[PDB]
Amino acid sequence: QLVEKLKTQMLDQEELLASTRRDQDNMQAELNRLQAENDASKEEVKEVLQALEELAVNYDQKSQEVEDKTKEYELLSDELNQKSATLASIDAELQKLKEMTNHQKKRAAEMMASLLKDLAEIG
Amino acid sequence: QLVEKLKTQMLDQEELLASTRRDQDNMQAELNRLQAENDASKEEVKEVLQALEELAVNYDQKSQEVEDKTKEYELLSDELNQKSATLASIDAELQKLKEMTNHQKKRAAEMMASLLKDLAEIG
Repeated sequence: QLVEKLKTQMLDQEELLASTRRDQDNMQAELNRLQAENDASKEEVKEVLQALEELAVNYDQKSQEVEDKTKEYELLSDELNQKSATLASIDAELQKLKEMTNHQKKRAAEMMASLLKDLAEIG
Repeated sequence: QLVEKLKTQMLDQEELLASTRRDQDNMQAELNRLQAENDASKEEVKEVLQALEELAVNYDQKSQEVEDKTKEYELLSDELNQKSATLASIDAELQKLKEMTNHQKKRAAEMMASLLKDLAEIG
């Protein structure tokens, strides 16, 4: 009669120990999930850092290329501006050539007329 | 009889003047094609220069962003490395808790046995 009361007091004290042992392995269960996420987050971050240091050299190489291309065209612009000076002078060269070919036929009209005038006097 | 010889001498002298006038307008024809290409090449180049100066500010803004992101992660890496210090200590915290719950039931086995021993002596 007294025994079944005492036996149950151990049994409650028995499942109590079973509970904390279930906890301390459930608590460690998620602790090795956190320890997994943490060491998984380092591998991600260590790659992002490795990628950015690979981007830092990338954009630096390309910025040098811009300053190299801007120098190439700043030379070209100053050249084509010097082309306009040449071409405009070849225009002035050609307007003065037209002035020479018009005087050549103007002189040709005189020779025709001054002959054409002298013939009319003969008559 | 002599007239048709003289008349042809002017006619050759006439088409000769017609030729150079055709040339001096054909020569100026391509000269205003070159003057077109040249002033068309300036508008292209002036845009390339305007584009590169817009690329120079572009890559400079982005390179600053890399150094800003590398600083953000260099802070994060040093934080997650400090997370491993905490989590590993919580592991050591939990192994010492298991040491406390095992001693609790080891002490519980003694009380059962030392009672179980005293009962056998009664008999």
